[PDB]
Amino acid sequence: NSVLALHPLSLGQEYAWRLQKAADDSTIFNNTIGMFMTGSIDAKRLSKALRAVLRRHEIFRTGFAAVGNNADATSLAQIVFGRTKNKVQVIQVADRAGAEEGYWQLVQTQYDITAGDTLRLVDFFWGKDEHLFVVAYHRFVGDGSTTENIFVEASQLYGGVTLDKHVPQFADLATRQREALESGQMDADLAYWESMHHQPTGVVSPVLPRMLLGEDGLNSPNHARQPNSWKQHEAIARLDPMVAFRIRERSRKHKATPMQFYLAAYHVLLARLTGSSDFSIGLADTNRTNVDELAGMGFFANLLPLRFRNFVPHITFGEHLVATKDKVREAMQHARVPYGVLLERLGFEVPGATAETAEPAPLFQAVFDYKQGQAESGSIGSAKMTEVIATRERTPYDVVLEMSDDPTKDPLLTVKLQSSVYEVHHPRAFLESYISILSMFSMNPALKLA
Repeated sequence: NSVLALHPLSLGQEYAWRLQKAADDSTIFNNTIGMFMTGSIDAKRLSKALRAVLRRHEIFRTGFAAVGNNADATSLAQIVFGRTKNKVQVIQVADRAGAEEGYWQLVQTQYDITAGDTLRLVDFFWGKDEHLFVVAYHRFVGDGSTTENIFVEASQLYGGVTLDKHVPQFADLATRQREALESGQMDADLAYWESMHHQPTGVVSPVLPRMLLGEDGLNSPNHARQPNSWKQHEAIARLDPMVAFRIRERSRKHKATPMQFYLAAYHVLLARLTGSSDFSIGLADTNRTNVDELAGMGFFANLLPLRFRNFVPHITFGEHLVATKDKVREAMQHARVPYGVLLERLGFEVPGATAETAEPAPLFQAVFDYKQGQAESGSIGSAKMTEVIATRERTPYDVVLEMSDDPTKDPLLTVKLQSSVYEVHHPRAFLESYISILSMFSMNPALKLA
């Protein structure tokens, strides 16, 4: 079928392509989100809805092709096809265990991105109107907001809504961002981040120490980082609803947001466990800043590398909360820079997910990713969502805290630690310490940091 247009990779796609190239096996960069739901969904109506979502958005009918014959891989470009090459499936399984098996197969799926095979949209169904609806995506075509948008579009279409004819297409938006960089309009943002991260001429960027969790412990393991293709151990917990309540109250009274409270508390725990007084945390940000960016599909998400440097343990948590609020507000004035272009400017190498190296991530080794959506805004037909299973791509970061704060549930916390550094029980030990520290500070923000 037809090729409509060709485009360069977006800035974010381009850095992601370098990560993928450096990895032994890019299957580790698959993303797979399963939503368990209970209730009637008509297969034909759902599949028609999802087919229309595929047709609407160019990025869901995009392939990614080599430029030249022996770059070898120096350029990839987006090829926008007239019609999608992705498919929708509605699959009968025996029972929930069958559905879960299908899910974990989708986690290992081989995307043929050259051919525009970039998404899986699968409704596994069993029993009395039970479902597991899975959205799986190659890195280049999606992100958490895109997954929300798919559910919401599919729900509305299923329910007979006529979506707007106007669709903000990914390449159009990505080109505007590239032009802003080329034309010098990101230069002030770049200088902000470059100055934040500048070092004395000697001195290597400090990297986060190993956290003392520990496997018990007394007397440090202090062993070499063991190459593991960025395999992560994880643990997940729901936060007590009274702790969440106190956090909302004390955040408001400090003129801060709950996100800033969670981030501040994460920083304090990292400082405690490492003994570092100067390290950075990558703050996840959607990088969607206007109506069209919010409605669009594709890979927009970014990381903002906050440096927490001149650390003072005797200030109160309340004081630290306010200072962290100001740090985030300042960062958000300079949020448009894709972190890979900063990294390149600062001279970093692309990290490799392999069996022969396990180097810390460039610039920052901790990430914080907080989102507040309502899952139920994308409920479909008469099915109600009960539970999400999420398997996002591997990343190089030593410690990652991902949270959902759906205003109609309790906050859900996920901690991921690199297996190259940490043991199988360490994510839970960190998560327990974090919940403790949230409970203590939200009870009494006058307490000192350490």
